[PDB]
This record gives sequence, structure tokens and C-alpha cells, in this order.
Amino acid sequence: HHMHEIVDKNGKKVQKNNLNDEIKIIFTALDGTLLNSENKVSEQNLESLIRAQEKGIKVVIATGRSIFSVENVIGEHVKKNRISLLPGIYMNGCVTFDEKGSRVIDRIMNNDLKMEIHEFSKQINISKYAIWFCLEKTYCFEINDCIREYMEVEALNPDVIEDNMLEGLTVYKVLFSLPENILENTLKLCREKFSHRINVANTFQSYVELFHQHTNKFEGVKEICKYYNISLNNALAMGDGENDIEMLSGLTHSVGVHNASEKVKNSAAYVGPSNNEHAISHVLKTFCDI
Ligand SMILES: O=P(O)(O)OC[C@H]1O[C@H](O)[C@@H](O)[C@@H](O)[C@@H]1O
Ligand SMILES: [Mg+2]
Repeated sequence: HHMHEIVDKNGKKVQKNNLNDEIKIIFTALDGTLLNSENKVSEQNLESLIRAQEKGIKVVIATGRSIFSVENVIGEHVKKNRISLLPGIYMNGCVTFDEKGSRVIDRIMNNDLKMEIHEFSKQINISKYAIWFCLEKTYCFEINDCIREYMEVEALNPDVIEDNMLEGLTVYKVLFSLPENILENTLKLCREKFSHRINVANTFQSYVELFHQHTNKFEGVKEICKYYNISLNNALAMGDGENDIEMLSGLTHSVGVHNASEKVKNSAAYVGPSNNEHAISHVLKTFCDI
């Protein structure tokens, strides 16, 4: 079967003996890539991560999430030191930590732009779907089934605040948890209004994230590789969503998971197993020989 294979653009399996780069470090998206559809690390993936640690391969989370929600989803693994959150790439790069928890990237949204996005969101009536991200906390203006759905998957609940409190907050990103029915049009409206102003990414399902326009996960990847004196050619990125495209196309070695959109797969060097098929386990086997 094709379930566990990794192949190049021509559909040929990638072979270890044809690789000329040692892979020292793996950057992975969490939801949709490392985590299966139940938001869990599969046992096969876990087993391979244990081997990766034994061999000194670094595995770095690269996510739109804050480090706080990541710890809420995978905390049992973090507590056992099976997955390290420091260094890590959070909020799509806008908060990137080194191993001491220092921010090697801190990209705060300009406050005028924040308020312009806020007012625009109230004008097109998606403000009720907004989750605003400060460094340590998240905020929303109400709770509805879309906010509920975000809370369930995110596993970290925003505080409910009044509209007028946003002005005083210092924010990195906003995430809109949208109804499916308005996603496509809302995405168009945000991209037309905010081009050359902010990044606009449809990250998972109906979620739309806006974050500093010059930052993305690959910027985080470069800083963490720099930290460890690792050439980009010794790094591999794996991902599923729009917010992974820069890191997949920026690294010579990159793997889109089978469940990714064609657009995301196009940006990646190789296509691997789906997130439900233990993708990092097979990446580790192919690139690192386990
Ligand atoms: O960046 P990652 O780790 O792939 O996860 C991204 C996803 O995280 C969670 O599932 C949600 O917040 C989604 O809105 C988001 O798209
Ligand atoms: Mg993802």
C-alpha cells in the first residue's frame, strides 16, 4: 500500500542512500501534521520520537498556537521530556523561543493596524468570531458555536472581554473561527483590505489567522537553525496548512502530509503519509534511518 511512503514530485520513493544531507532537526506543524484527527500523538509517532531523542535529532514544534495551548494538548509528552517546547516556533513565528525561553522573534502587531482590523471585523460582522492573541493570554468578545468549536480543539479558553478593552491589549495575531459558509468570502475580503499590511492564512478548516506580514514559521526556522549552527540543508520541515508554505518551500527537504491541500503539497519537496498515518515516524525512518 501507499499509506506509509514518502515520495518526490515524480512519485518516486525517497531513498536514504540517495540523500546527501544529514537531517539534524525537524520542524513540524502540530495540528494536521504531528497530531492525528483526534489531536493525539499516535503511539507509532511517539515511539519514533523516543528514538529520535536517543539519536540526538531535534524536533521543534512550529505552530500558529501559543506555547500555552500546545502544553495543554501534548502536556503528557512534554512532562516526560519526550517533546520539547523550547526551542519552539509559536504564533506562526511571531513568538519564537530559544531553549532558554527567550524570544528570538517577537513580532507585535502595530496598534493602529490592530484597531483597523478590529473595526473592519466589526464592519463585516466577524468580530464575534475573533480570538485575539496577547503574549500570555487570548481574548474573545462572545461565545458562540464557532468560538466553542475553537475552544474544544485549541484546549485553551479565551477570556471574554468587552470591545473597548482591545485598544489597551498588546497583540501578536487574531484568529477568526469562522462558519464554513462565510469562509471563502471572508478570506477574500481580508486579503483585499489587508494586502501588504498583514499575513492572512487559512490555517485549519475555517480558521483565518492574521499576523505580522513579514513573519512566518520559516523565519522561526532560520533563527533556530542559526542558534544550533545548523545549515538549512540539514533541516527538514513538515506541514499541512497555508501557514506552513514558507517553511516547506524555504527548505530543500520538506514534507507535505497527504491530507494537505494541493497548494501546500506543491510547496513541499516531498509528499508523505497523512497525519493519521504516523507521518513523523516515517519521515524519521526515511531521512534519519530511524
Ligand atoms: O500550526 P499548527 O500547529 O499546524 O496548528 C494550526 C491549527 O491549530 C489549531 O488546530 C487551531 O487553532 C486551528 O485554527 C489552526 O489552524
Ligand atoms: Mg496544521
